[PDB]
Amino acid sequence: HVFRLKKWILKVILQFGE
Repeated sequence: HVFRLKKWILKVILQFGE
């Protein structure tokens, strides 16, 4: 499911997304 974008790189993008 495309919500795997949690776990996978990290996102990483999520870590840099604020």
